[PDB]
Order: sequence, then structure tokens, then C-alpha cells
Amino acid sequence: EFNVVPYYSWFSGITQFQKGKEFEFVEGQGVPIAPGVPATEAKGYWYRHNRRSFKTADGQRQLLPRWYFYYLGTGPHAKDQYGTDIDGVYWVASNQADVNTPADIVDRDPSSDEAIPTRFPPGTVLPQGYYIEGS
Ligand SMILES: CN(C)CC(=O)Nc1ccc2[nH]c(=O)c3ccccc3c2c1
Repeated sequence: EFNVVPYYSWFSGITQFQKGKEFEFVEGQGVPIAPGVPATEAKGYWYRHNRRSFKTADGQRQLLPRWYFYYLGTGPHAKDQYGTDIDGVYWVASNQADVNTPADIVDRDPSSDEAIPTRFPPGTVLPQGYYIEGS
């Protein structure tokens, strides 16, 4: 969880379960499906939530990262330039998207909307070592 309120993603998270496997998508893929959004707005980034646990007194490690998707110009990196090398950020965009203008899309009031469970179109190459939440 969090003890500082996050920007909330329109979608469910993707969670690492195998250490050492990278988070990635093929260029053009990796934008989660949202009913009615045009491919020109299908642009943004996945953002890594580092999680950390507590020591139990039986010794006991691991609580891997979970990634959350944010449309370009929103989220904790609402200001950065698409593409920019930033630890913990992975940019993705449909090939119809112009990544020079922010997506025209409001954040998600977590109280007047649940997260849309994360799906991808047929053919999307899923990152091995990750489990899509809600699936
Ligand atoms: C290292 N952490 C401070 C980063 C952070 O927690 N990121 C974070 C950032 C994005 C998050 N997006 C969500 O949709 C969400 C939903 C339920 C609970 C948490 C989140 C959520 C959390």
C-alpha cells in the first residue's frame, strides 16, 4: 500500500512475481484497453511502485514491484517528455499517438469509479514474469 495518497491509475496494476525479469513491451503495444478511447489518445507510461515489507521474526524476503499505467501528462510524472529515460518509468504508445501533446483525459476519482481491469489487444506480447491484476 501507501501512506501518501498516490495519483490513481485508470487501470489495475501489473505485478512482478519473478525477480530479474524486465518490464517491457513491444513498441506500439502496452497501452491498456479502455472502452471508447481513440488510438490517438493511447499514449503514456507505466510507473513502478516499489513495495517493501516488514521483517517477521521467523528470519524471509520479497514483496516485488507493481506497475500502474498513466496517460501522458497525468500521474506522478505528468510533466516529463515521452521517451525520457527515467528509472521506474516505462513509456508506451500506440503507433497512432503523437507523443508531443498530452492525452486529453482526466484522472480517476477512486470513489466515482473502480479501476478498469487491465487487458491488451490480441497479439500483444506480455512480459514474462509479470501477473496482470484482475485476470
Ligand atoms: C513507492 N510508493 C510510494 C509509490 C506508490 O505507492 N505508487 C502508487 C502509484 C500508483 C497507484 N495507482 C493506483 O491505481 C493505486 C491503486 C490502489 C493503491 C495504490 C495505487 C498506486 C500507488
